[PDB]
Amino acid sequence: ESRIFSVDEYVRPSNGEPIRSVVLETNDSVVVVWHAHPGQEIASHVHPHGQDTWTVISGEAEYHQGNGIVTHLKAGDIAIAKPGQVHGAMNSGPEPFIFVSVVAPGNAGFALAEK
Amino acid sequence: VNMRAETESRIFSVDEYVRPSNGEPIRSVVLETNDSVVVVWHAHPGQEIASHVHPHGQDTWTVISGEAEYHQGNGIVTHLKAGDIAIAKPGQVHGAMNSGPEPFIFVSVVAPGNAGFALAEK
Repeated sequence: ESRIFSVDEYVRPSNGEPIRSVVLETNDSVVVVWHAHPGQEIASHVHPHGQDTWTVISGEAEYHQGNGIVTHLKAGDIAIAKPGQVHGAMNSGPEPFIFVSVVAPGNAGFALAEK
Repeated sequence: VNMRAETESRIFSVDEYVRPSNGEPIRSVVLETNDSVVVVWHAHPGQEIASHVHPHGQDTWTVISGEAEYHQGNGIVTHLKAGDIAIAKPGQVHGAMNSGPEPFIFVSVVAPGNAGFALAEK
């Protein structure tokens, strides 16, 4: 029914590894809300056959691009991983790091990877 | 400051792609690939994103700033605010009007990247 989803309703804060909170999954995209507490890492991974587009809602973090590459993200940034590109994050900031991930296509596979 | 080859040029600041206009909102493209087209949209109060349908694509909006009336087709309107996600699946009419006061700014991800559209109110 609903076509609108509020991020604050969908964040799933975790003591352990951040929770992959799925808003809506379809054949065309997987839409997920991620939340990292200060000091929490979003484990690096790759979609061998899809794109992952992050839109940052709040906070500031380190974006892990693979091969030790670290770039800084803040609220209002878009971070894109094309097929095969490693992506992850470390919330090195004092506020929560919250973003929306749109993976396309909706069946893009997944592997863990190294920051 | 830092600059990388296009492959590893992967962070885009919404503010750098915002294109305010006093006429029809501007489709400011961040990146177009086979897998998605990523666009930054901006509407002033009272401005509209025309209602349309992608027969074979999903359009996922993430709202950065402001509030809007999200049109779902047929005069059906729901309320969008900053931090909300709006999703049109294939064959779902979607459009918006900035109901104010702030600029209404969102990131649209259309998938697949080549999904066509048609203007439609229902």
